[PDB]
Amino acid sequence: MMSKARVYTEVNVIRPKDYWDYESLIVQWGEQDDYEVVRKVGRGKYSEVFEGINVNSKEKCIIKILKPVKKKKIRREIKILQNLCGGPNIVKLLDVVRDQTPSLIFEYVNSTDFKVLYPTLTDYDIRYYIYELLKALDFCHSQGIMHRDVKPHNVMIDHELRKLRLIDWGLAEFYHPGKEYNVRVASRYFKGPELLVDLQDYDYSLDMWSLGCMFAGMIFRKEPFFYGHDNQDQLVKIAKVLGTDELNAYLNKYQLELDPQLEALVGRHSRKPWSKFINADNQHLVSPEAIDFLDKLLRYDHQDRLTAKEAMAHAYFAQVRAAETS
Repeated sequence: MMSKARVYTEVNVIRPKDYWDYESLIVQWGEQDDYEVVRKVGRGKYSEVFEGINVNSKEKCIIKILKPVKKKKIRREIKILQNLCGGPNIVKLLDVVRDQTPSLIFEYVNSTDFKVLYPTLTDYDIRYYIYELLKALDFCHSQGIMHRDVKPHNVMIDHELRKLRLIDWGLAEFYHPGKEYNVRVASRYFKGPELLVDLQDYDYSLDMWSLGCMFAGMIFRKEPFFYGHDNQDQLVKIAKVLGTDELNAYLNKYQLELDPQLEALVGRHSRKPWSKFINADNQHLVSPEAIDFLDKLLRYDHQDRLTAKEAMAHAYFAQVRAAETS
């Protein structure tokens, strides 16, 4: 029996085919002359990022110049950005222009890099920003979409405005129950066990593992938390913490077999309690509720992880939920 999402299972079934059939998307291009590059903001594997301006309004934007890319892949990101445009803490696609090739125009966000920000984040900042990120995840999941590349680099945080935006939807996909996906998604350190053991019928829960990796890195001040030197080593790094008994049960449940070369690397390991990662430098960020929350994200079995909605309801976010009401 194929694995299926515990939540939002049927969202794309009841949608018109036009909603998820991104491959048939007719892109309505603007014109490049409407937007102008000001300063380079960053480099990427698929694109170059620039801080730019709308010439016909002096309005500042982010310009993402997509490098070489297939027609199918460009339409997937554009269609998904359009489908999600307006949701909480989702980056907003303003326009799509081209010379060929393309170029995506987004709203501007004055982001601070996580390598500078996270070491200064307080216990409350972490609870606050993770909660904001969960808003984004619950929304895109409820719209039948998995992000599949959750990581600090794709979470833009304006620390003075205390805004958060989930960006780079280039690896996102539509969730269709029963579908086998590519496991070569996400970024190494944030890859869920499903991608490392070749479980292809995964779902939204993949994003919750990635979140857990981010979360562990923040509260334990350990970046990245799971530091594998390749995809096989990535599993080993996880097994040395979660332990191999839980790994074996998970493989058994989904009738998975590790190839012998990977099996030799994984070996045998006892579970390392989350408390073993507490030290003098990070102790102010760790509490019984933070550990319980993290422990419910970082499970081998994707079905056993908290959903975005369940995560928002966790006691770790009690103060943030109450402080938000007003």
